[PDB]
Amino acid sequence: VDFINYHASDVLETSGWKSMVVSHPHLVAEAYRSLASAQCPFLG
Amino acid sequence: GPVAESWCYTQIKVVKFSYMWTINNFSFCREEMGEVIKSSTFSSGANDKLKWCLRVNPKGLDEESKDYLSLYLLLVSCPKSEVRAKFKFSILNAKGEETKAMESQRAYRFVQGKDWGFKKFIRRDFLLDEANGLLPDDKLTLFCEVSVVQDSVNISGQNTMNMVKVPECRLADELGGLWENSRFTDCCLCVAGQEFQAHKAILAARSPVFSAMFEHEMEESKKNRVEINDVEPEVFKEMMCFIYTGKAPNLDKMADDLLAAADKYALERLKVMCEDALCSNLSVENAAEILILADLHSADQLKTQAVDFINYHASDVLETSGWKSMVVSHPHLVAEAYRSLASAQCPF
Amino acid sequence: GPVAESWCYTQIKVVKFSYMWTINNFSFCREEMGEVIKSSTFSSGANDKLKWCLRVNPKGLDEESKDYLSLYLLLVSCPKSEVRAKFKFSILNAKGEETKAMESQRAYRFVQGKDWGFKKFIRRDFLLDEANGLLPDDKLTLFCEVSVVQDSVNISGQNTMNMVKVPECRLADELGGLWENSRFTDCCLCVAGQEFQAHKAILAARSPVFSAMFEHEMEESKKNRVEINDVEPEVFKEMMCFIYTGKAPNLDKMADDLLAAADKYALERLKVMCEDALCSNLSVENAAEILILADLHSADQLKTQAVDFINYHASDVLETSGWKSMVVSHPHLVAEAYRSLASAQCPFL
Repeated sequence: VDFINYHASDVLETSGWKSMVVSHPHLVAEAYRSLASAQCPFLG
Repeated sequence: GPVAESWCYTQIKVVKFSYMWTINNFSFCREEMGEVIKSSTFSSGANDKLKWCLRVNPKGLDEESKDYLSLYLLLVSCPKSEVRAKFKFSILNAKGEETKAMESQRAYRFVQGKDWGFKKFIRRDFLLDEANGLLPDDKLTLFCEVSVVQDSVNISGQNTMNMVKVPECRLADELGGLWENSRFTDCCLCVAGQEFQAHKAILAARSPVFSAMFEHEMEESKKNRVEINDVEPEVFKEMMCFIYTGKAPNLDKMADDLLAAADKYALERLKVMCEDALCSNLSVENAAEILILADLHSADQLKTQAVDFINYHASDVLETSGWKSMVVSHPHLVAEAYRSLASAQCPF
Repeated sequence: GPVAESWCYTQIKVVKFSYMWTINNFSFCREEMGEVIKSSTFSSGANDKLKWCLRVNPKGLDEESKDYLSLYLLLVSCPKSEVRAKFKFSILNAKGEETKAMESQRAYRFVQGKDWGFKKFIRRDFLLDEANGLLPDDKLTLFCEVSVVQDSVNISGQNTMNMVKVPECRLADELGGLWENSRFTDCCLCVAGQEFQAHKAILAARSPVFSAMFEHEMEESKKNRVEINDVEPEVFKEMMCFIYTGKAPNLDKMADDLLAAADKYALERLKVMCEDALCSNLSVENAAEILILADLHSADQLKTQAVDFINYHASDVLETSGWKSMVVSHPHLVAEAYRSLASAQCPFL
């Protein structure tokens, strides 16, 4: 999840990311949780 | 105050640019005397043609400003020949207020590649000491506000030529009367058993979905009666009180389902003005139920504004239980939120 | 915290290196001034090419560092031509904590094989004094912090700012389109044989005449073939378009008899607007027939303006043949024309 967070620009372009989006919702939910709750505030 | 027969309002237009600027790790200024670091080119939405930029000397520009942080405002590109402006500089502190702000009294002449500002803007040692708290986390934030003047226009308002005057438009008032007095309607609907009375042509005048249903399969056999059994009459009356009058008085009290009916009946202007109410009622504890409606009923600007709110307040939206319900109900919204957050946090 | 239109965020990214280096049994350094001990090159996860190394002099470089153990940081490999950094040095005491920190505040510019450091890093007697604890188990463990900066980038995040705009109230032109479309027409207007078409309730809303003769029980007889005999159809089209649309595009070419039609059908806004149109048409000769039309169609606001006009320009009005026709045909209007001239605006004699 940390690697996906640090390569968030490049993971989304892969077809495996699309597959785990259409298959596994809560993995994307925890990815968002570690992207937002483990960061922020980032100015505006 | 006497009323004169002739008047003339002279208006010189003024626009405003409001600006944030934020730099990290100011201790790593990386250079001595002589260095400049610029800022990105910025402009407002209107007219989106006047391009400005900033520049700062971390040590100073001259020997009289060795202990002075130097600040300037610069004009990079403009389509017009010459633009003047009055500007104001400020520094945000750690607490979020303004300190050591100063402005310039003269509307200075700007042209392509000309700078103006205060070389002696603030004392470098005054910024360096931590007692005033003007260096939060080794970061500097600047508040820049500039107002741009524009050419003069004269409306030349002539009065008392004609005592007569026309009463603008009462047609909305009579069309409102067509609903209350009901003025011999043609087709009577049926909303959950309740009977509402409506005319036939003026519904199809504005509703694309009613125009198709009224003429096909309905007018030939069942022209008087048709049943709507999906929207409650307490908001359906308010919805039908827009097609006639051109407006909706009671919007905010039941805007939660007025937008639900709006995309159901494809009323474009009603959809936008109810999107306005549901955009104005944005908060952290209902962003999930705003986004679920903006996705189920094909909202676009509301969906964009809601996800932009959630990305900025994502610290406590995740604390809400409605967010947890949205996660298990609609994964695609979570994926869209992740995509928008990745687009926002592209450099990291 | 006020709200601004445009954010801009110019960050500089710092990468930190972490490194400790221990030498066992350092007391047998075996050489006077002149000998150096370079450790192995090291790098962190920053492109895996920034290779740094540490050079130490146990005795020193020269005579000024005779009582000093020198310490120097050296760069051996870098992809970019020029890399600057700020660095930090320290030693460990007997218990392991940091001791004897000195700093170089400048971000010195490093090149392939260029050195910087503290020649007088630490007193040799101070280090070799065992009471200070700076040589635990005759071991010399160091610590180093390399802070490298690289080029800044800009984000410039314009926040969002607009309110979702509502469209204009198109209730005028959207029902004006219904005039030309004639969808679900209820009645066909007849004038001079030519056939217009309209509805019933929308016409009864605007005019008192239609809101009498649509409810005095002639729905099944008169709505189907309603007959109008007075108004000419080119006038009738525009006054009907004023009933639906609420606007009159070409009033100025036909402003005369539209006032008569407006008074015929009690369309008050049309009557006032036709008075407005004929107000700015008062030439020096035609005011007589304007006043006649105003009297026959109860246009009082235009009547007062026409009387003021004939009072002010009456030195030339009475020469024209229109005034003579007025005198012959209408005896009673000259009463009001003389009345406003008599009890206003020239009794100073």
